[PDB]
Amino acid sequence: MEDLNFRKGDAKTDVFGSDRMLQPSPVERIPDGPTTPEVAYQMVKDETFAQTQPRLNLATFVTTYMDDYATKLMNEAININYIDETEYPRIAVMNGKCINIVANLWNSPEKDTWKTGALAIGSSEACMLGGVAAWLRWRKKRQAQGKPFDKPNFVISTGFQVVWEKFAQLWQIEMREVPLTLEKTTLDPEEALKMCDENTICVVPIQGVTWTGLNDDVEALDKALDAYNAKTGYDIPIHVDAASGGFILPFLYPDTKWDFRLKWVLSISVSGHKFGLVYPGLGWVCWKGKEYLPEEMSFSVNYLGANITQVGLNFSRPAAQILGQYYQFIRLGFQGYKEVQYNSLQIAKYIHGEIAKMAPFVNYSENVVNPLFIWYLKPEYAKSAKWTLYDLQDKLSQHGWMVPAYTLPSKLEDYVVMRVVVRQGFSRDMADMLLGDIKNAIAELEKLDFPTPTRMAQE
Amino acid sequence: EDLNFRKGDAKTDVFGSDRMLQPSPVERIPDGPTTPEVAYQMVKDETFAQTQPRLNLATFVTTYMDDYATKLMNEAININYIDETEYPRIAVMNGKCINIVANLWNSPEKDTWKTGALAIGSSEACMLGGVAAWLRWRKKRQAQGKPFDKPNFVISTGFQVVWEKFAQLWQIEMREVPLTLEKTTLDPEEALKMCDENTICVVPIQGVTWTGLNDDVEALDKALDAYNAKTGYDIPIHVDAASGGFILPFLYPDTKWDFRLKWVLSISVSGHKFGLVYPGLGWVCWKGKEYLPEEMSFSVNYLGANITQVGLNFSRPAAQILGQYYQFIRLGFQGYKEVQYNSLQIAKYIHGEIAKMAPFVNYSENVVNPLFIWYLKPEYAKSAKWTLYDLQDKLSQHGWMVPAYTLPSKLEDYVVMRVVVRQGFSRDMADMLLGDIKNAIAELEKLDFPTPTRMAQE
Amino acid sequence: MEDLNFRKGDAKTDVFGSDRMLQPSPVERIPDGPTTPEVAYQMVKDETFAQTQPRLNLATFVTTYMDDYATKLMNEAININYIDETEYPRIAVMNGKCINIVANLWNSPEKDTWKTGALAIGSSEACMLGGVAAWLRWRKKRQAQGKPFDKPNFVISTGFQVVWEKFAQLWQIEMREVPLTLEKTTLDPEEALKMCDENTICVVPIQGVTWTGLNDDVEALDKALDAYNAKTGYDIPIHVDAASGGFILPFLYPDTKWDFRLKWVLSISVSGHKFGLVYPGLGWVCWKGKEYLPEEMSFSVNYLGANITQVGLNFSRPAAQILGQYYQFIRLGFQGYKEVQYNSLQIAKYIHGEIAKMAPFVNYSENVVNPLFIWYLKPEYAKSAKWTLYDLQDKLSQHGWMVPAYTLPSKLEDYVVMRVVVRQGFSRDMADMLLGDIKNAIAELEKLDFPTPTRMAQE
Amino acid sequence: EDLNFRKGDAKTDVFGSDRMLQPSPVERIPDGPTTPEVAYQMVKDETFAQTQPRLNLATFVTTYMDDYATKLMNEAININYIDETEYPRIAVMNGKCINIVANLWNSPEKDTWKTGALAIGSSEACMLGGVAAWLRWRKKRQAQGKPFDKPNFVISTGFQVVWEKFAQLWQIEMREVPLTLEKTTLDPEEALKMCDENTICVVPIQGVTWTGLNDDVEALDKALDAYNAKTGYDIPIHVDAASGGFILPFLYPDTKWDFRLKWVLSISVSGHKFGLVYPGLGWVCWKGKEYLPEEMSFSVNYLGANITQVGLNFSRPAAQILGQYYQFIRLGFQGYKEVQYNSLQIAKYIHGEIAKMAPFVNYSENVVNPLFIWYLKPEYAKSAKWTLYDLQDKLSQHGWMVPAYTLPSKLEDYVVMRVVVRQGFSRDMADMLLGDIKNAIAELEKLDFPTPTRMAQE
Ligand SMILES: *Cc1c(COP(=O)(O)O)cnc(C)c1O
Ligand SMILES: *Cc1c(COP(=O)(O)O)cnc(C)c1O
Ligand SMILES: *Cc1c(COP(=O)(O)O)cnc(C)c1O
Ligand SMILES: *Cc1c(COP(=O)(O)O)cnc(C)c1O
Repeated sequence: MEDLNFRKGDAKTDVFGSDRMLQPSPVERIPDGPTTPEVAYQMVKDETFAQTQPRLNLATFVTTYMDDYATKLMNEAININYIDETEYPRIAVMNGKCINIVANLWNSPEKDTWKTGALAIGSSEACMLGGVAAWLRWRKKRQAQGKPFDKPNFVISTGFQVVWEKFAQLWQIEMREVPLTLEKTTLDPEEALKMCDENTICVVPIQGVTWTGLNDDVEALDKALDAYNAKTGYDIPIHVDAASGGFILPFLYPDTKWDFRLKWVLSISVSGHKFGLVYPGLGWVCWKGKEYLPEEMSFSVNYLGANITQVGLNFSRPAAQILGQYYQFIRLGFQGYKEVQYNSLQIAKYIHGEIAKMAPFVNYSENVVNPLFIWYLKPEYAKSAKWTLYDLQDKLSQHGWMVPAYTLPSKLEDYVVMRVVVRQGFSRDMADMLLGDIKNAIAELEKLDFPTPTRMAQE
Repeated sequence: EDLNFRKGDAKTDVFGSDRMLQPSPVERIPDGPTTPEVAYQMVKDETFAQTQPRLNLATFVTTYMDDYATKLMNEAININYIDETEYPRIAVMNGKCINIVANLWNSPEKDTWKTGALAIGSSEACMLGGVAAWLRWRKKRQAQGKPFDKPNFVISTGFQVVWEKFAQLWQIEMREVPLTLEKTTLDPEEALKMCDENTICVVPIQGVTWTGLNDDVEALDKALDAYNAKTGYDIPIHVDAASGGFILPFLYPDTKWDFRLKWVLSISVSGHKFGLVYPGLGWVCWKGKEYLPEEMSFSVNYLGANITQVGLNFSRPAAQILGQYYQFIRLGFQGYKEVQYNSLQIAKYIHGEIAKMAPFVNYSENVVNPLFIWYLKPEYAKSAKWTLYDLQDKLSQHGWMVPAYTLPSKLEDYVVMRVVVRQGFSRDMADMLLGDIKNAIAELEKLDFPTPTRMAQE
Repeated sequence: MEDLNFRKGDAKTDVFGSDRMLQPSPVERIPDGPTTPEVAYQMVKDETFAQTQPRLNLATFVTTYMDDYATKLMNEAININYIDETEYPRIAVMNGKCINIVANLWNSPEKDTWKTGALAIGSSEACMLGGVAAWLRWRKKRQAQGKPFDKPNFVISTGFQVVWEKFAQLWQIEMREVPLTLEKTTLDPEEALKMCDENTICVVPIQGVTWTGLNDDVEALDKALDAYNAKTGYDIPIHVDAASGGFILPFLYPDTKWDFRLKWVLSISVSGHKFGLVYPGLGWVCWKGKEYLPEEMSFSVNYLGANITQVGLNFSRPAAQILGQYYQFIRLGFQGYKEVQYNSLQIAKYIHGEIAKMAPFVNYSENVVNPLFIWYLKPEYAKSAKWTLYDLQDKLSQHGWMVPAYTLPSKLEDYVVMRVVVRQGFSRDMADMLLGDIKNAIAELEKLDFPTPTRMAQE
Repeated sequence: EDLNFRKGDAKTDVFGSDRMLQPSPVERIPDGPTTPEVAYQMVKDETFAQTQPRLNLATFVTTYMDDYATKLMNEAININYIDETEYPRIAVMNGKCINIVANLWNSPEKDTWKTGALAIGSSEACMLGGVAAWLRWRKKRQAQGKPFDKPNFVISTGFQVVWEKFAQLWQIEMREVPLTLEKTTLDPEEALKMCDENTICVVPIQGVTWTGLNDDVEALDKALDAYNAKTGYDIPIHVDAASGGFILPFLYPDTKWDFRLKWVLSISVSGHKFGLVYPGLGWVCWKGKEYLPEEMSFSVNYLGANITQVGLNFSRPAAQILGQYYQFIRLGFQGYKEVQYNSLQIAKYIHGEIAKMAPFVNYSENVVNPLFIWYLKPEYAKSAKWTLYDLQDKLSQHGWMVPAYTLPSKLEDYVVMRVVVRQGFSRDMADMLLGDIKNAIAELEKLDFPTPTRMAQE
C-alpha cells in the first residue's frame, strides 16, 4: 500500500509531507517544473502571515473592510477588464454614473448629463491627471501670449503626499513647497501666493493632509487667488487634492465651501479606496467642466448613449472597484455614507480625547475634521523620558498593531508624532483595545533605566 | 401582514420592493440606503447584458485562473500593496517576481534584487520605460551642451494606444513607421530614417495587437548599433513585449529579443495577458541599475531585499502579486510552456480552419503568438453583399466578441478580424466558434442587397 | 428615502454606521438587548485580530493546520456530542477503532479486539486518568498487603508539564521531582529510584519534554525499575507521558523500545492534537491490558437510552476530533504519518543547525529527536551582550511570531532558553522567514549601547 | 485508459477504486495513504446510520446555532485556548464570559474579574466545585485538630453520573437521598439526616436529568443555616445547575437559588446545554475568591485582566468561548429570555398534548425547564401489551431518539420517557413528534401478545 510518489506531488501527497515543502521558495528564477495547486497555494499564502493584519494597520487610509455583499460582487468581477468598454459597455456606463455622482457630490455646475471626470487606480493617477491638465492649460495660455512655457512650477504645502513629488519628477515640473509652522499648521494662502508667478500652473490645497489630518482652507485660497489673478492676469487655478476629505466633507461638512462651488477650483481628485469605502484600486478625478480638460489629453466615446471620457495613465485594469463604488452609493446613499463617516470621525475624536488624558501625550490639534489625528510627547515629559514614540510604535507592533511614528515636514521636523487613522471596520471596541495596549506600553517603557537608541539619537 | 415589506425590512423580497420599481441613480447619490440584497442585485443585474469574459475574443487579458489562484487573490482583496512597511512579505514577493521576470528575459544584472518595477499593466510599465529613456537622453544632451526640449521616439504605426497616451501626457513627439505588405512589422532602416539627435528610444513590439506579429528586435539592435556608432546619438531600445514577454521565453528561448541584445535597456510586459494573472498586473525591467535614473526612483530595504520604488500609481491591490507568484510556483517553466503551447496550438488550429473557408485569407501564414488576423479574399469581397463587420455582429448574437477593424496606415484598406486565444479557451470552444462562423457565412450569403458597411466600402 | 432606524439595527444598518459599534463590548453584565448577527459577529471576531496568528505561534505543540477535507469533516460535526453513544453509536465504534490503532502503534500485547483505552480532551485528562489508575492499583495492592495507603507519591523529572502539578494538587498526591543537570539532561533512572519508596504509585518518564524537546530513556528506566522492584517488592510501574513523542516514535524510531514492549510500561498517554495531527481537543490514554484499568474507573449511564459505559473525566464534548483522527489514520496511513513527521523533524533539524552557526547561540542538545529544540546564549557572548533572549522574543513578536524565552527547571534555572516547535504546516520556506527575522533582530539588538531591563536583572 | 484509475490517482473516482472495496481499519493503521476524497467519504459515510442531532430528543446539549455563530466557531477550529500568552484577547474574552455568568447568578463579589473558570462541560465544572469544597473542608478540619480523611457529600438519587465519577475518582463517599412520589426532588430535611462533620457540601440540582425538575435550593439553604448554627459544621451548597443555570435567570429571576443565598458558595452550568453553544462548554463560578483554594489555582494578568488558571483540562478548543460571547452580545438578556421562553413553551405544549393521550400520565404538573417526563397510566400499563421501550423503538424507525428508562432509587419500578426541547426544535417539529407518537400508540395497541419488555416487567 506504499505510494511511491507520495513525496513528489501525486494525488495522495500531503502538502507538508512533500519534498517541495522542504525546499525554499524561488528567489531569482522560475522553478523548472510545476507543483500541485495545494502546495503552491500554501507556499504563497504562508508567506503573508508574518506581517501586519490589515484591520490592525492603523497607518493606512485605504479601506480594509467592506460588507459581505460588496465583497462577493467584487470577487465575481475579478476577471473583468474595465478598459474593454466595447465588450463591457454596462460597466463603462456604470463608471460614467459613478463619475456623475462624485462630481455632483462636489457640486459641479456642469450642465452636461455625463460629467467630465475619469476613473483612476487611486489618488496618484487622479492627481497626476489633474496636474497634467493644469500644465497643458497653462502651456496653451502662455504660448498664445507669446510667453515662455518651458519652466512650469506648482505650489503646495510641505505637507504634500509623495505622489506630488512623483509628479514633479516624472514630468520635470518644479514643486514649490510652503512650510508648516505651529502658527500655520495648514496651507496659508498669503504664503502660497509668495511662491506664485507667471510659471505657476496651479496651487494644490489638500483635504486630509496625511501628516496632520487637517484640511487646507480652500475657500481662503480661492479668495486670495482671485485678487492675485485679477492683479497679474496669470489666471492660476486650484486643483484640490481631496484624497480623504473628498468623501468626508460632502456628508459631514456640507456647508464647508471647498469644491466646484469655488470660482478657481477647476479640478478635484479623491481616493475612492480611502473614505469612498471601496477595497484598494479606486480613485476619481473630476473637472469643473469639459473646457478645463484639454483635448490634447482626452477624447470621449459613446457607449449605449453615455458619453464616457477617455483619459488615463493606466489602460487594462480590474473593473471590480467600479461595481464596489456603485454598490456603496446604492447600498448606503447619502444617509448611509453620513452615518459611516460619523462613526469613523466619532471614534477618532474618542481616541483623541483619551490620548489627551494620558500624562506623556499632547495632541497637535484640538480640531478633528477627518477620522485621523496626530499627537506627540509633552516637551517636559519627553526631556526626562527614556523612550520616544518610535519605541511605542515597536511595543504596539508586538500586539499586531501598526501605529506609525514619524517626524513632521519642514519647520516642524523636530516634532516626532504618532498617527491613528480610523476606517470603517475599526470600532469603539477596537479603539478600547488599542488604548489599553497604549497604556500598558507606556507603563513598561517608564520602567526603563537607560535611554533607548532613538531617545539617544534625539540628543 | 408586514407594513414595511415594500420599504426594505427584514422580510422584504428584493423583487417585491419599491426600490426595484425605481431606476438606478444616474446623476446623484440616492438620499438613503437600501438592503444589501437589493443593492447587490441592482449592481450585478446591470452586468448581465454584455459580453461574457470567456467569450471575449478581442481581449488579450486573462479571463481564467484556477480555483486556488482565485481563492488566494480573493483573500487578498483588502491588502494595499504600497503599505510595504506594514506588508513587507508582499514587498519582498514583489521583488522576487521582478527577479524571475528579469531572468526570464536574460538580464545580465549581477545584483540579487533586479532593477524593475510592479505596474498595473503594460500602460504604466511602458510609460515608466519611456520616461526613463527621456530622462537618460535629457541628461546626455545637457552634458553635451545640446538642446533637449524637442524629444521624439520611434515606433511602428502598429503601436498600441498607450504610446499615444505617453506622447500626449508628456508632450513627446511620436514618429511612426508605416506598415506595408512587404514590411508587415517594424522595418529597421525605415525606423532609423526617423531617428535623430532628439530620439529618446525606438520601440519594437512583441505581440503587435493589430497583427499578432513580432517586430524583429535583433534586426533593430543590429541597425541601431551601426547608426549609434556613426552618429554618437546612443539611441536605445525599449521593448514593448506586452504579450510576447511571457510567450517568447517558453516557446522561443533561442530568439534573441531581450537583454541578450546590446541596446535593449528596458522591457515591459502585461502580467495580466500571457503572464496568466487576472486584470491589474504589468512589469517593467531595466538591464541594470545604471539605466534607471536616480531622478525617478529610489530603493528601500525590506527584510534584506532591495525593492525599487518607482511607479505612476501608489495605493493599489496586492492580489495580483500573489497571483503572479502562485503561477510561477504552481506551473514553473514547464507549466508555462505547456499552457502557452496549448494556446498557440489552438490559435494555429483556428488559423488553419479559417484558411479553408472560401471567403477568407489569413494575413500571415506564420502564427508566433496565440492570435492572428484574416480578411476577405479580394475577389470574394468584391461580389459579396457583406463585410467582416457584419460577421462580427452575427457572432455577437451568440455571445462572442470577435472584432473587425481596419489595419494601421498604408494598410488601412484592409478590414481584418482578430481572434485571441487565452488560457481557458479550449479546442472544444474553438470548434463552437468555427461552427458559428460557418453558420454566419451561410446566412450572410443569402443577402440580396449590400449591408451598410458593404456600401460604405464602395 | 431616509431610514429612521438605520443606526439602531434594522435590515438596512451598516455594521460600522451603527450605534452599537460606538459602544464598548460587555465586560461585566449581559447586554439588556439583542443586536443583529452581523454586528455581533464583528464584535467578537474583531477582538481576535490583535494576537498571535496560530500558524506563527511557535510556542505551541498543538496542531494549527489540517487539510481542507479534514477541516470540512470536523466543521460538519460541530453539533455532535460524543457522549450520546446510544444516539451516535457509529462514532462510539470509531472512537474504539482509534483506540485500537493507537494501542497497536504502541505495540500493545493485549489480545482483545477492542483495546483498553480512553478518549480524552488532551494529554491533561489522559495523564490524570493514567495517574488515577496507578493510584487505585496501588491502593488496592497496599490494602491487600495490610500496609498503609494514605500517603501516595509519584516520581517525575523537574521537566514535568503542569498537568502533573494539577494531578498532585487536585488529588493531594505528593509529586517527587528529579532535577535536571547538564550531565543529566533527561530523567536519570538511578536518581529517580532514590526517590521511590513503598508509597510510590508510578514513575513518569516523558517523551517530548516541553522544556527541552528531549525524551526520557524509558528503556533505561524499565531496566532499573525491574531490578528495584525485584529487590523491594514495591512493584512500581511506569506511566509514559508521551504527549508529543507518542505520534513521533512509532513512525520515525520504530526500534526504540519505549512503549508496551517494556515490562513495566502499564499505561501511555498522548496528545492527539499535538503530533497526532488533529485540531485542538484530542488526547488518548491506553493501558497494557484490561487488568491495569481498575473497575472503579468504568461507569454506566441509562438516561440517554440503552446503556452507555465509559471511562473519563469529561462527559459531553465535541465528537469532531474523533472524525479528524480517524480521517488522518485513513488519509495518511503509516507511510503518510512517517513522511509528515519526517518533514517536521527535518525542518526542526535545519533550524537547529542554522541557529548553531550564529555567533550569539549554542544549542542545548546536539540530538533532535522531536520536531522542536531549545538554544541559549553562548555564556561568553551573553556576558558582554546588552540583550537577552527575552529581548529577542519581543523583536520577533513585532513580525507576528511567538518564539518563547523562559528559564529551564531546577538546577538549570539560571539558563534562559528559547524554543521553536515545528508543526505540520510550518515549511522550509517559513523556516527561512523565521531565520531571516532572527538574524535581523540580532543585528538590531547588537546596536544597543545600554543593557535592557532583563539583561540588567541578570546582573 | 488510465492504468492507475483504481489505485488512487488524479482521475480516480472514489467509488470506482480498490479502497472502497476494502473495510475501514479496525485494529491497525493502514500501511499507506489514500486520496483525501476517499478518506473523507470513508469517515463521513460511517456517520449516516445514526440519530440526526436535531431529532435527538434525549440530549440536553445544543444541536443548533445560527449561521454566524457557526462560521465564527469554524474559523477558530485551530485556536488552542490554553495559549493565553499567544491569544490574550480570547483569555480576556473568557474572563468576560465568566463575569457575565457570575453576574447572571447575582454574585456579590466586588472584583471586576469574577472568580470562575472555563470548563469542557458541567462534568469538569462540577468536579472543580467538588474539589474546591473538599479542600476547603480539609483545611478547616485540620485547623480544628479534627480528622479529614473520610469526606462525604450529599445529593439526590437523581444525580448525573459526574457525581459518581467524582465519588469514585477522588474516593469520596456519596450519600444519596432517594426519590419518592411524595418527594419528587431533594427534600432538605432528609438531606440533613445524612450530613455530619465529614460532609463537604450538599449538591442540589437545577434541571434534574431524570425528571426535569429543580431541587429547592432556598429551602435547602434555610435548613442548612439552622443545622450549621447548631453543629458548627458549616456545610456549604454547590449548585449543579447544568441546565437550570441558563433558564432561571431569564424566566424565573425572582426565584432565589444562586449567590443571593448565604450558603451557595459555588455554582456550575453547561454552557453547551441552555447556554446555547455547540458541544464543549461549561462554567463554574465561586461566590468569592476566598472560596477557591489557592492549592487549586493561581491567577495571571493578561492585558490587565485577572484570569484564574484552574481546570482539569489544559489544551482545548477556544471556539466555544467565541460562541458564548457571540450569544451574549447577539441575544442579550431579552434575546436569551425569548429563546428560552420558546423552548419552555414548546415543552409545556408537548406536555399538555401528552397528558391528553389515553396511555400516558405526566410525572409532574410543573414544567420549569424545557423538558419533562411521563409514564404509562398504571391501569393502562397492566393490560397493555407494550412498554415505553417499545414506543422508543417505534419512534426510532422515523429517526427520533426519545429515551425510555427507569427512574432512580425508590422509583426504579417507573419506566418513564423524556423529551428535551432545545433551541432549533419548533412547534412544527413538536407536531411531527406528536403525530408519530399517536401513530405508534395505534400500532402498538394492535399487538395480540406481550413484547419482551412487557413480559420482563411481570
Ligand atoms: C492617499 C493620498 C494620496 C495618494 O493616493 P493613492 O490613493 O494612495 O494613490 C495623495 N494625496 C493624499 C492627500 C493622500 O492621502
Ligand atoms: C496590452 C498592450 C498594451 C497596453 O497594456 P495594458 O496591460 O492594457 O495596460 C501596450 N502595448 C501592447 C503591445 C499591448 O498589447
Ligand atoms: C502537551 C503536554 C501536556 C498537556 O497536554 P494537553 O494536550 O495540553 O492537555 C502534558 N504533558 C506533556 C509532556 C505535554 O507536552
Ligand atoms: C448534563 C449534566 C451533567 C454533565 O454535564 P456535561 O455538560 O455533559 O459534562 C452533570 N449534571 C447535570 C445535572 C447535567 O444535566
